[PDB]
Amino acid sequence: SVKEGAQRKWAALKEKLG
Repeated sequence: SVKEGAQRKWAALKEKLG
């Protein structure tokens, strides 16, 4: 469960940094 949530955050930040 914790892994799933973190995933959404990971990609989120990744997108921010072009």
